[PDB]
Amino acid sequence: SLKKLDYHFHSHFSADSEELPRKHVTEAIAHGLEEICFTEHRDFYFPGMDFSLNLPEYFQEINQLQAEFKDKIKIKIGLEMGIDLRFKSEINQFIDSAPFDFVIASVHEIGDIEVYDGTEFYLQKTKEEAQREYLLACLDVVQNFENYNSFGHLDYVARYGPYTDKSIKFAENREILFEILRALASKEKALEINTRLFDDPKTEQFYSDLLINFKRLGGKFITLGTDSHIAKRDWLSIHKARTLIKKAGFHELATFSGMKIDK
Ligand SMILES: [Zn+2]
Ligand SMILES: [Zn+2]
Ligand SMILES: [Zn+2]
Repeated sequence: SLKKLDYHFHSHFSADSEELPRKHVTEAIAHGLEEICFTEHRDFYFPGMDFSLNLPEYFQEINQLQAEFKDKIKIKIGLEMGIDLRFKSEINQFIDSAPFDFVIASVHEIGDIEVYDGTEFYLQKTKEEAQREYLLACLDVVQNFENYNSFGHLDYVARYGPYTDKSIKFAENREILFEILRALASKEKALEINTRLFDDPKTEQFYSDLLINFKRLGGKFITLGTDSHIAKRDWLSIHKARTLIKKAGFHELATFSGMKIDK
């Protein structure tokens, strides 16, 4: 069976969450999770809003929780790193500055335009064009950046936009997704299954296709996370994602210590 875990979530150390770190831990324990990894935001030069991370306070707090809850759950100290290749040196210096257990590489902005509801990003742009641009940026990251463990939310672009149906389809993006998935597999990176939109069957379909094609292209490593910014989680969405990962033929989820996969 897949280990019960959450490898993508945010607490008050992230600029867009107010959650108490301890509440994530107690919720995790209450739902039988064996392991969790905090993955707070750092995004360099993010447009319109600071996404900085106080490393001394973050590490001190999670280290305290690790000790407090040692007998009950395994806690890892990770990072969701927004990638922009213009800032590669700053990004690598940041990752290498503290003993992170796990790093997610994510695309949150492209060309100083945030990928979010209401921004320039979706304005006078078809959904298909927004998807094309988003995935091109993801490929750019996978081809040119190495200092991470798992690739975050490939469906991020489907969270937003003026469209009534914001869903992303694998087939409409096949060529670029094959390139991304083949490169992740070749470089021994994990694919994140992100449950944020899993209450929508169209999200399940997209990730089903991602999983099947990743495996066909040599993919081995899968991480699972909620992107929850509060402790209270949608547990049905987590169950759906786990069921899907199993159906696709993956028998384990990847966990990391000091940015090295646990074996
Ligand atoms: Zn956030
Ligand atoms: Zn993200
Ligand atoms: Zn996140």
